[PDB]
Amino acid sequence: LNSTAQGQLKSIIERVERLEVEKAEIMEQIKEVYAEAKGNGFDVKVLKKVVRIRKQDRAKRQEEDAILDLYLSAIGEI
Amino acid sequence: LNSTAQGQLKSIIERVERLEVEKAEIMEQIKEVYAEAKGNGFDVKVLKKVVRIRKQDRAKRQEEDAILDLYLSAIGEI
Amino acid sequence: LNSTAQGQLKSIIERVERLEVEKAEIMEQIKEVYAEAKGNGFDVKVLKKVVRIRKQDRAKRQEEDAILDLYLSAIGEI
Amino acid sequence: LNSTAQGQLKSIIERVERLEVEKAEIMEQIKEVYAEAKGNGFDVKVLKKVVRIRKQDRAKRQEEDAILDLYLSAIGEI
Repeated sequence: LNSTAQGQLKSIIERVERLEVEKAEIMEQIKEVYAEAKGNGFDVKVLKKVVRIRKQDRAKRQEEDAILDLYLSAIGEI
Repeated sequence: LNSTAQGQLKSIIERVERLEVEKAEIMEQIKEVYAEAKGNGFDVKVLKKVVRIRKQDRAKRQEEDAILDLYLSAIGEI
Repeated sequence: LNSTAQGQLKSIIERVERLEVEKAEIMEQIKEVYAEAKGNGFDVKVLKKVVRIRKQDRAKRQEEDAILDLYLSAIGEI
Repeated sequence: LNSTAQGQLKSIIERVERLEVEKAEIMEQIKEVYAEAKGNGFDVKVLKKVVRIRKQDRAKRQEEDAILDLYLSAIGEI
């Protein structure tokens, strides 16, 4: 690779790596919020599912939940 | 849950969700850098592996690579 | 690696690879059952979740579901 | 769901679950082979990578490896 290409490549890697640091920082801050939640007596596993489903299409989730319950009852789950 | 707990919970979710937005922003910026890389004629799949292995312990990676080559040759790969 | 070790290594790889073939065969049969399910008018995505949760500890799942609902209501989801 | 549908559904779940048992059995046998490998002085992590790459397109893997090395040298890795 020529001098120009080498320069570009170095810049690309440097820039991604700087952004990966920022991403790591934000992940640590998210951890810290859950750590505070745990210390205030909340269930972190459940909190994480709250955040997770609050990103899903709520109609689709409730639709799928209804079909799930229908199937569970049809196979005779008690 | 009482009023206090409700307040805490809302704050927790709000704060995580704000951080998830920031994380999404940073992921988009990482995509954009690779998009620029692609437009300058680089191999994005390979770039991503450069970044990935540049986070690993390089002694361990080279050690494992050596043992790999040893095993491949022992089973007669050509 | 000496002759003995080479023999062992070849046997190891051969045996794992034969088992991976069997695993692939079983995965294909699982796909086929869901294909039959789809052709009989069932919702395969939901079927897959039925199988998935039918492997979980049902007390823990229902416990977590209860706490989830409690949190969702506390943050005022409607 | 009517009687017919209930019957079909039960059959579907039963059949998938029987296949998941077989899959579990095969996974355990794969573990056992690696356990034997470990007891004969082999590096299981490396063995697993041997099996993994022996499923990839070897031209594509070597092509990507070459481009990788080219990029690593261009950014001045030592």
